[PDB]
Amino acid sequence: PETRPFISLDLGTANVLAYVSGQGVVYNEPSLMAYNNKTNSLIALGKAAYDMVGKTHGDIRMVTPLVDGVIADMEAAQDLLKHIFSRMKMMNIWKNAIVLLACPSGVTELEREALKNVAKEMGAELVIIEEEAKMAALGAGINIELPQGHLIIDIGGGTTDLAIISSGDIVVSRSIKVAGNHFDDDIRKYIRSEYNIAIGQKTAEDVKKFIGSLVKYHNERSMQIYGRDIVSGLPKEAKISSEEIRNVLLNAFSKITDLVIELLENTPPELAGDIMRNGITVCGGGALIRNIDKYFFDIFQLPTKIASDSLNCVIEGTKIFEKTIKKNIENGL
Amino acid sequence: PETRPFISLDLGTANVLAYVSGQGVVYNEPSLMAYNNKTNSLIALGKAAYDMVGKTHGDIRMVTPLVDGVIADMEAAQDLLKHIFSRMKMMNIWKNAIVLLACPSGVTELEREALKNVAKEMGAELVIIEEEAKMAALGAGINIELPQGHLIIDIGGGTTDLAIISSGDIVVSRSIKVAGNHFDDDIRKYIRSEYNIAIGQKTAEDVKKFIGSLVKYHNERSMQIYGRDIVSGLPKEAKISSEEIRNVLLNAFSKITDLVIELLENTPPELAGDIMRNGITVCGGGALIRNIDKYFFDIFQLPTKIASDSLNCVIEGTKIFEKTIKKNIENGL
Amino acid sequence: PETRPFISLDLGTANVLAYVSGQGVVYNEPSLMAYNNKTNSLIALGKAAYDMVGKTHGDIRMVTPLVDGVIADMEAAQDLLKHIFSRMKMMNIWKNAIVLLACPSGVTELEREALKNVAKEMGAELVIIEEEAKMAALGAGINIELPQGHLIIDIGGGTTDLAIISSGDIVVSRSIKVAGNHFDDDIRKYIRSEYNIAIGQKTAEDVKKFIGSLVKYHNERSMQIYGRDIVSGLPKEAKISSEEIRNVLLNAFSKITDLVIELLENTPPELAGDIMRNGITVCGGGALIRNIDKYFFDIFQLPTKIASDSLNCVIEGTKIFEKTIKKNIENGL
Ligand SMILES: Nc1ncnc2c1ncn2[C@@H]1O[C@H](COP(=O)(O)OP(=O)(O)NP(=O)(O)O)[C@@H](O)[C@H]1O
Ligand SMILES: Nc1ncnc2c1ncn2[C@@H]1O[C@H](COP(=O)(O)OP(=O)(O)NP(=O)(O)O)[C@@H](O)[C@H]1O
Ligand SMILES: Nc1ncnc2c1ncn2[C@@H]1O[C@H](COP(=O)(O)OP(=O)(O)NP(=O)(O)O)[C@@H](O)[C@H]1O
Ligand SMILES: [K+]
Ligand SMILES: [K+]
Ligand SMILES: [K+]
Ligand SMILES: [Mg+2]
Ligand SMILES: [Mg+2]
Ligand SMILES: [Mg+2]
Repeated sequence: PETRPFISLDLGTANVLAYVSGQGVVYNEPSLMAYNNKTNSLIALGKAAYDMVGKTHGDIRMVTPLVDGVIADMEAAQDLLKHIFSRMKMMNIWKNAIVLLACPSGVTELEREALKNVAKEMGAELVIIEEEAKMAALGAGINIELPQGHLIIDIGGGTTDLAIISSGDIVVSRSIKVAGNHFDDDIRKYIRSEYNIAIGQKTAEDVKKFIGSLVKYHNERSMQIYGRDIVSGLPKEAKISSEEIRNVLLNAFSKITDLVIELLENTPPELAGDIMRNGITVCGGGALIRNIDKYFFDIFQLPTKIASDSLNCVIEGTKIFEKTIKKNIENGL
Repeated sequence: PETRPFISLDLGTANVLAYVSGQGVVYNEPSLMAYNNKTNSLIALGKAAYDMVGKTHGDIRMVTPLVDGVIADMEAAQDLLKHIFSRMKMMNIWKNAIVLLACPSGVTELEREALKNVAKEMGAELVIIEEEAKMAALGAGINIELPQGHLIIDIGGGTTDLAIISSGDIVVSRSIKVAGNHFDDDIRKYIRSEYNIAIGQKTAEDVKKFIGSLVKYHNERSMQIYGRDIVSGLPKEAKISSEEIRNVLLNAFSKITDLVIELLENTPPELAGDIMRNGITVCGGGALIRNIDKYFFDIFQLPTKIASDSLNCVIEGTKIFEKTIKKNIENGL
Repeated sequence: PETRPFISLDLGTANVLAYVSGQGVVYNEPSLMAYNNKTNSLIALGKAAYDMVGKTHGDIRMVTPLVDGVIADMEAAQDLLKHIFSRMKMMNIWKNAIVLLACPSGVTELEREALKNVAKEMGAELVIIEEEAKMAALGAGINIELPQGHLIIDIGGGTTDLAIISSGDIVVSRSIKVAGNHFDDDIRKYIRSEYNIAIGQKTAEDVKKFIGSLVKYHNERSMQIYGRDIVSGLPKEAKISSEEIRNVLLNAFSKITDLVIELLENTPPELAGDIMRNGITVCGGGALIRNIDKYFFDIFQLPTKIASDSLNCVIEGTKIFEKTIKKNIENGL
C-alpha cells in the first residue's frame, strides 16, 4: 500500500529525463535554459532553448542548471524542477513523493545533500541518491547483483565515467571531464586551425553526430559546415570529411583510454579476469559515436558492447530500481 | 472583447502609411507637407504637396514631419496625425485607441518617448513601439519566431537599415543615412558635373525609378531630362542612359555594402551559417531598384530575395502583429 | 444666395474692359479721355477720344487715367468709373457690389490700396485685387491650379509682363515698360530718321497693326503713310514696307527677349523642365504682332502659343475667377 508518487530523474549535463511511476518517461529534453539578463525572466528551456544556442541577442543568458551532477545555478535548477511536470494534467506530484536521483561518482557529499534539499523543497518526502554507474549498468540489461565483474563506460556531455561493477557494488571508479562537450570544442578548434573558420557549438555537435566516428564505417560521408572566416569576418562554408573528424576524436579519446588504463591498473586481479570475459559496456550519448566498440576492441582486445538505447540507460535503470526502492521502504530503510 | 480601435502607422521619411483595424490601409501618401511661411497655414500634404516639390513660390515651406523616425517638426507631425483619418466618415478613432508604431533601430529612447507623447495627445490610450526591422521581416513573409537567422536590408528614403533577425529578436543591427534621398542627390550631382545642368529633386527621383538599376536589365532604356544649364542659366534638356545611372548607384551602394560587411563582421558565427542558407531579404522603396538582388548576389554570393510589395512591408507587418498585440493586452502587458 | 452685383475690370493702359455678372462684357473701349483745359469738362472718352488723338485743338487735354495699373489722374479715373455703366438701363450697379480688379505685378501696395479706395468710393462693398498674370493665364485656357509650370508673356500698351505660373501661384515675375506704346514711338522715330517725316502716334499704331510683324508672313504688304516733312514742314507721304517695320520691332523686342532671359535665369530648375514642355503663352494686344510665336520659337526653341482672343485674356479670366471669388465669400474670406 503505497500512496506516494515515485519520481526518478537523470539530471545530465546535456539531457534531462524525468520518470513518473504509472506515467512513464514524462520529460526528455536538452538541459539548456534561456534567461533574460535585463529582467531575469525564464525565456525558454529544453528544445526551445537548444535551438537558439549561438543565435541569441546579447541580453539572453544560456544556463546549464547541473554541470557534472553539481547544481551550478540554484535558481535555474529550481525553475527546471517546477517545469518538468507542468505538461502533466495533475496537481503537484512532488508532494510527499519518493524521489530517486542518480549522481556521478565525482559528486561530493555536500553537493549530493544540496541535490536532496532542492527535491525536498519541491515537496518530496523521501529523496534517494543512487550511483549513476549502477543505474546505467541496470539500464543496459546487466544483472548487477551477480558476483560477476563488468566495466561500464558512461560517456555523457560533461563527464566520462568508468566503473567496475560487481555484486551490485562499484569496486573501482574513475571520471574525467572529457566528453561530448570536449569533443565539440576540439572539433571547433580543429576547423579553426585547418580552415580559418569559426563555427558555433551547435555546428560542432552536428558534425560529430552526422559523420563522427572512431573507425572507418560503412557509410563514410562528408558534410558542409558554415561559419565565419577568421580573416575576412564574413560567412564562409567548408567541406568536412569523415577522416578529419575521426582523427580529432581519436586525439580526444587518447585521454579517455588513459583513464581506462588507470582504472584497470587499480582493479583487483580476480576482477580483471571477469573483465577479459564480460568486456566493456559503453552507454551514454558518446556510445553513439560510430564504431566506438571497434575502437575499444582494437586498443584493449576486450569484448565491447554498445548498450541499446544508450541515451536512456540511466533513466531506464531508475525504473528497474523502483522495485528495490519500494522493498527497502517496506523494510524501514 | 476589445472595444478600442487598433491603429498602426509607418511614418517613413518619404511615405506615410496608416492602418485601421476593420478598415484596412486608410492612408498611403508622400510625407511632404507644404506650409505658408508668411501665415503658417497648412497649404497641402501628401501627393498634393509632392507634386509641387521644386515648383513653389518662395513663401511656401516644404516640411518633412519625421526624418529617420525622429519628429523633426512637432507641429507638422501633429497636423499630419489630425489628417490621416480625416477622409474616414467617423468620429475620431484616436480616442482610447491602441496605437502600434514602428521605429528604426537608430531612434533614441527620448525620441521614441516623444513619438508616444504625440499619439497620446491625439487621444490614444495604449501606444506600442516595435522595431521596424521585425515589422518589415513579418511583412516580407518571414516567420521571425523560428530559431532561424535572416538578414533584412530595409532601404528607405532617409536610412538604409540592416538587421540580423532570429527567434523574433534583432541580434545585430546597423543603419546608415544613405538611401533614396542620397541616391537622388548623387544623381543630381552627377548630371551637374557631366552635363552642366541643374535638375530638381523630383527629376532626380524620376530617372532613378525609370531607368535606375544596379545590373544590366532586360529593357535598358534612356531618358530625357530637363533642367537649367549652369552656364547660360536657361532651360536645357539632356539624354540620360541606363549605364550612367547604374554607375552612380554602384558608387552610392559602395557605402551600403560596407555597412553589410560590418554587420556580418559582428554577427555570431552560428548565425553566419543561417545567412549562407537563408540569404538576404531586401525591402523598402530601394528594393525596387532594378536587379538589386543580382547586385547583392554578385558581391556577397548569398541568396538574395526581393520582398514582394516591398513598399508595404512595414505596414503589412503591423497588420500581422495585431494578433500578438491583442494577446499581450489580454495578458496584462 | 448672393444679392450683390459682381463687377470685374481690366483697366489697361490702352483698353478698358468691364464685366457685369449676368450682363457679360458691358464696356470695351480705348482708355483715352479728352478734357477741356480752359473749363475742365469731360469732352469725350473711349473711341470718340481715340479718334481725335493728334487732331485736337490746343485747349483739349488727352488723359490716360491708368498708366501701368497706377491711377495717374484721380479725377479722370473717377469720371471713367461713373461712365462705364452709363449705357446700362439700371440704377448704379456699384452699390454694395463685389468688385474684382486685376493689377500688374509692378503695382505697389499703396497704389493697389488707392485702386480699392476709388471702387469703394463708387459704392462697392468688397474689392478684390488679383494678379493680372493669373487672370490672363486663366483667360488663355490654362488650368493654373495644376502643379505644372507655364510662362506667360502679357504684351500690353504700357508694360510687357512675364510670369512663371504653377499651382495657381506666380513663382517668378518680371515686367518692363516696353510694349505697344514703345513700339509706336520707335516706329515714329524710325520714319523720322529714314524719311524725314514726322508722323503722329495714331499713324504709328496703324502701320504696326497693318503690316507689323516679327517674321516674314504670308501676305507681306506695304503701306502709305502721311505726315509732315521735317524740312519743308508741309504734308508729305511715303511708302513703308513690311521689312523696315519688322526690323524696327526686332530692335524693340531685343529688350523684351532680355527680360525673358532674366526671368528664366531666376526660375527654379524643376520649373525650367516644365517650360521646355509647356512652352510660352503670349497674350495681350502685342500677341497680335504677326508671327510673334515664330519669333519666340526661333530665339528660345520653346513651344510658343498665341492665346486665342488675346485682347480679352484678362477680362475673360476675371469671368472664370468669379466662381472662386463667390466660394471664398461663402467661406468668410
Ligand atoms: N549520435 C551521436 N554521436 C555522437 N555523440 C552523440 C550522439 N548523440 C548524442 N551525442 C552526444 O552525447 C551527449 C549526450 O549524452 P547524455 O548521456 O545525455 O549526456 P548527459 O548525461 O546529459 N551529460 P553527463 O552528466 O555528463 O552524463 C552530448 O554531448 C551529445 O552531443
Ligand atoms: N522603383 C523604384 N526604384 C528605385 N527607388 C524607388 C522606387 N520606388 C520608390 N523608390 C524610392 O524608395 C523610397 C521610398 O521607400 P519607403 O520604404 O517608402 O521609404 P520610407 O520608409 O518612407 N523612408 P525611411 O524612414 O527611411 O524607411 C524613396 O526614396 C523612393 O525614391
Ligand atoms: N494687330 C495688332 N498688332 C500689333 N499690336 C496690336 C494689335 N492690336 C492691338 N495692338 C496693340 O496692343 C495694345 C493693346 O493691348 P492691351 O492688352 O489691350 O493692352 P492694355 O492691357 O490696355 N495695356 P497694359 O496695362 O500695359 O496691359 C496696344 O498698344 C495696341 O497698339
Ligand atoms: K542524460
Ligand atoms: K514608408
Ligand atoms: K486691356
Ligand atoms: Mg549521463
Ligand atoms: Mg521605411
Ligand atoms: Mg493688359
